[PDB]
Amino acid sequence: GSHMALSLTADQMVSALLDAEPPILYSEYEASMMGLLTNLADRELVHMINWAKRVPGFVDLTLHDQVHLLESAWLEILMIGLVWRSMEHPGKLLFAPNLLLDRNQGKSVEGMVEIFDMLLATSSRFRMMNLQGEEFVCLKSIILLNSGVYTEEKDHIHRVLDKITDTLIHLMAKAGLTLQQQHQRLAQLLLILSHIRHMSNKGMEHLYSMPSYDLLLEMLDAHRLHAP
Amino acid sequence: LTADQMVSALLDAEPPILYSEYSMMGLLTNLADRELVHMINWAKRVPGFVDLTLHDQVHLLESAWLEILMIGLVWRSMEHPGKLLFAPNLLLDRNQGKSVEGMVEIFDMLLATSSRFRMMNLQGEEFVCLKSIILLNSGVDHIHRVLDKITDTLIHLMAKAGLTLQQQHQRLAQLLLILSHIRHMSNKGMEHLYSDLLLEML
Ligand SMILES: C[C@@H]1Cc2c([nH]c3ccccc23)[C@@](C)(c2c(F)cc(/C=C/C(=O)O)cc2F)N1CC(C)(C)F
Ligand SMILES: C[C@@H]1Cc2c([nH]c3ccccc23)[C@@](C)(c2c(F)cc(/C=C/C(=O)O)cc2F)N1CC(C)(C)F
Repeated sequence: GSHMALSLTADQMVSALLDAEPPILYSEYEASMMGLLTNLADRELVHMINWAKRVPGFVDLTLHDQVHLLESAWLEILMIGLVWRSMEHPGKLLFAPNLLLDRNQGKSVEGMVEIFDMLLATSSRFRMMNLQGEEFVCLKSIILLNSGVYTEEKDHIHRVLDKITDTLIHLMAKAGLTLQQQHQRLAQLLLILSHIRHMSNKGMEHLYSMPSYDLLLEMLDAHRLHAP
Repeated sequence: LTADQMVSALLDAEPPILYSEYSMMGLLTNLADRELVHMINWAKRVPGFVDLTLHDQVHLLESAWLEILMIGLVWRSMEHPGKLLFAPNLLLDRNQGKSVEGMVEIFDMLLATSSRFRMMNLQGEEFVCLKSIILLNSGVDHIHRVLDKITDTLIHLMAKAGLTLQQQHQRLAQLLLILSHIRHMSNKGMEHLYSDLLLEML
């Protein structure tokens, strides 16, 4: 059977997202650091396509719409994944369990330190808020559906986004927060998403100064040929 | 402040709608320059903004100024589909943006934001809460406390407007997600722009 996105209960949504989670990858072991970080990003992207196809409502969109969303969100998704992993490592970014880099290691590449500092600050914010795994998967799905939303069909994305918000609220209510604390926590998290967008924009600026629609269209389509 | 006193203080702080002078880039830069002076006056009236040090006030305004100009523009343009109401005497269509290189992509994103606010039926009381959120958030414990207060104010407005508990969180989320889009637009604008006034006014 197949659950349509808008029929999922909060528990079914959490179960589907937890099941969709990509694995934690290892680094293949200043030019060497950039090479290792690009290779890791390339490998995470293959898993990100598999994950996006399992995000409720994503497959309901046309292939062209799926590509637009992934093209706009891929760096924000890699970054939220990085900051989540790095939570328990103050002052460091856990790119991989065998690639834990300090702030000073980022200074070896020009313009990279400002991005590393913003990522560290986001990781510190999630740590202080005690972000839960179930909340993290909801936020990452929201980035996917929201980042390219304003760039019937549009109503469907917004209704799926409402379902994910209901899921975040349900998690917070079960965790013991009052209705007021639920709204404050949801707002805090969504405001952090605007900083994640900021980081991706600064990241993309750096990339273009030295992962296209075409590459993503081919990878999203090639997924149909993978074994079940 | 109660939620109603917060809304009253924000509505009272609202800057005026300015007119364009009597070429498109020149008129738009001059209008932005004039709106900035009013934006500083508005910022000083946002509860909690004067509680911050002068250096913190400057940091927040420096990080948020383009997002604030853009949200203001998008709010004004709501009742004008396919157009950006820069001023009552300067209503520009999408095609008029194509006269300047790289400007069309920004105009399209602003038009899409205006269309989203129109479809959500964004209220004036909600708009002033969002604009205060951008100011305190873009360059971000006291600030976090004020941010928590603005969320409570948005919820209070929605509850008084007759939304259910469920509709309140869904609407709060939809309004705050648009702030990620406003951030994106401001970053794209800063990119285009790069390719003392604040201290004196404060
Ligand atoms: C710190 C970020 C985020 C990040 C990166 N690598 C990750 C791996 C796993 C998880 C997160 C990341 C890295 C280091 C990065 C990246 F995400 C993508 C590429 C792609 C290259 C290409 O297409 O030719 C290159 C990179 F260096 N960025 C840097 C930028 C400037 C993008 F913000
Ligand atoms: C569409 C935007 C937003 C905008 C603008 N003017 C507004 C007036 C009133 C309300 C909104 C706006 C304008 C046209 C704009 C601006 F906001 C600032 C300057 C500053 C120049 C300087 O300091 O030398 C120049 C501008 F053209 N931008 C273009 C961007 C920056 C995104 F590229």
